Amino acid sequence: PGKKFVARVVEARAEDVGKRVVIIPKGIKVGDVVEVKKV
Amino acid sequence: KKFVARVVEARAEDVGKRVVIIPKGIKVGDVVEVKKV
Repeated sequence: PGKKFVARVVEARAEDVGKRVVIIPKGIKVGDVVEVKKV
Repeated sequence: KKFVARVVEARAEDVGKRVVIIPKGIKVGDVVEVKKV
Protein backbone atom coordinates (compact mmCIF):
# COMPACT_ATOMS: atom_id res chain seq x y z
CA PRO A 1 0.00 0.00 0.00
CA GLY A 2 1.88 3.01 1.42
CA LYS A 3 -0.61 4.60 3.86
CA LYS A 4 -2.23 5.84 0.65
CA PHE A 5 -4.99 4.20 -1.38
CA VAL A 6 -7.69 5.14 -3.92
CA ALA A 7 -11.34 4.36 -3.56
CA ARG A 8 -14.67 4.99 -5.24
CA VAL A 9 -17.25 6.83 -3.14
CA VAL A 10 -20.29 4.64 -2.46
CA GLU A 11 -23.54 4.80 -0.55
CA ALA A 12 -23.31 2.99 2.79
CA ARG A 13 -25.50 -0.10 3.06
CA ALA A 14 -26.95 -2.02 6.02
CA GLU A 15 -24.09 -4.56 5.74
CA ASP A 16 -21.64 -1.65 6.37
CA VAL A 17 -22.79 -0.98 9.95
CA GLY A 18 -19.80 -1.57 12.19
CA LYS A 19 -17.29 -1.24 9.34
CA ARG A 20 -14.48 1.33 9.17
CA VAL A 21 -15.45 4.21 6.85
CA VAL A 22 -14.83 7.87 6.28
CA ILE A 23 -17.88 10.13 5.86
CA ILE A 24 -17.78 12.05 2.58
CA PRO A 25 -18.87 15.71 2.88
CA LYS A 26 -20.85 17.62 0.28
CA GLY A 27 -19.00 18.40 -2.94
CA ILE A 28 -17.79 14.85 -3.65
CA LYS A 29 -20.32 12.62 -5.41
CA VAL A 30 -21.16 8.95 -5.35
CA GLY A 31 -19.00 7.43 -8.06
CA ASP A 32 -16.23 10.00 -7.64
CA VAL A 33 -12.79 8.58 -6.91
CA VAL A 34 -10.78 9.93 -3.96
CA GLU A 35 -7.20 9.47 -2.86
CA VAL A 36 -7.00 8.70 0.88
CA LYS A 37 -3.82 9.09 2.91
CA LYS A 38 -3.40 8.10 6.53
CA VAL A 39 -1.20 10.77 8.08
CA LYS B 1 -11.76 18.98 -3.32
CA LYS B 2 -9.72 17.98 -0.24
CA PHE B 3 -10.55 17.47 3.44
CA VAL B 4 -9.31 16.02 6.71
CA ALA B 5 -11.38 13.47 8.60
CA ARG B 6 -11.13 10.72 11.19
CA VAL B 7 -12.02 7.13 10.40
CA VAL B 8 -15.30 6.17 12.06
CA GLU B 9 -17.33 3.03 12.59
CA ALA B 10 -20.38 3.17 10.31
CA ARG B 11 -23.72 3.24 12.10
CA ALA B 12 -27.32 2.54 11.20
CA GLU B 13 -27.89 6.27 10.54
CA ASP B 14 -25.17 6.21 7.84
CA VAL B 15 -27.12 3.85 5.57
CA GLY B 16 -27.62 5.74 2.33
CA LYS B 17 -24.89 8.32 3.06
CA ARG B 18 -21.79 8.97 0.98
CA VAL B 19 -18.78 7.08 2.41
CA VAL B 20 -15.48 5.43 1.38
CA ILE B 21 -14.74 1.99 2.76
CA ILE B 22 -11.45 1.84 4.66
CA PRO B 23 -9.05 -1.02 3.86
CA LYS B 24 -7.05 -3.07 6.40
CA GLY B 25 -4.19 -1.28 8.13
CA ILE B 26 -6.10 1.95 8.88
CA LYS B 27 -7.90 2.00 12.21
CA VAL B 28 -10.88 3.76 13.72
CA GLY B 29 -9.75 7.13 14.98
CA ASP B 30 -6.96 7.44 12.41
CA VAL B 31 -6.74 10.84 10.73
CA VAL B 32 -6.82 10.74 6.94
CA GLU B 33 -6.52 13.35 4.23
CA VAL B 34 -8.98 12.82 1.36
CA LYS B 35 -8.91 14.42 -2.05
CA LYS B 36 -10.95 13.92 -5.20
CA VAL B 37 -8.97 12.62 -8.19
